[PDB]
Amino acid sequence: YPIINFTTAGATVQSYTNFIRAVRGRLTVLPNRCGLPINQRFILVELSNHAELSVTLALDVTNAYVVGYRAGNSAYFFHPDNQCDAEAITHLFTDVQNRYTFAFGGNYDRLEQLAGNLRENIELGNGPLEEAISALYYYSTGGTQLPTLARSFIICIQMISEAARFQYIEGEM
Repeated sequence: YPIINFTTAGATVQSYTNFIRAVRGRLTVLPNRCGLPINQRFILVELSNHAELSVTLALDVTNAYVVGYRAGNSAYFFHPDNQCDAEAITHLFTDVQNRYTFAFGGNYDRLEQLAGNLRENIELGNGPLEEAISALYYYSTGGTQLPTLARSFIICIQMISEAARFQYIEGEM
């Protein structure tokens, strides 16, 4: 799948905007989602920060949302909504050693609930994203608690998935 890169290190409004434009350009918003061959159903977004840590998010081209991610030798996936997506996600990060699928989904309502007290009005920005990237990475080694992971997913989704969707829709007036 096509890979799009972005780093928070030395990030500017211009680098962030070109990044979102690249994602928007690979989208094909549709009502349903089994209507596309698995070979062109996803877009990979590799994020890296100041500590040089890197994680790769898997975005669904039909809605722009995150279905899962990779951090080193481990991959995590939100609970799939149906069978197309279930078997579809088995085609992501096939060379990774460890694979795990959460019992919960990646929708805002679930994430907000999991974020519990930890986050009441999540702050967005280059700084929060920098920290979110580290949280997602360390989750694979036991240094990230669930509420923190949830908060981090929300930051990535709002700053990437949602930003791309918004621009796509405003594009078609």
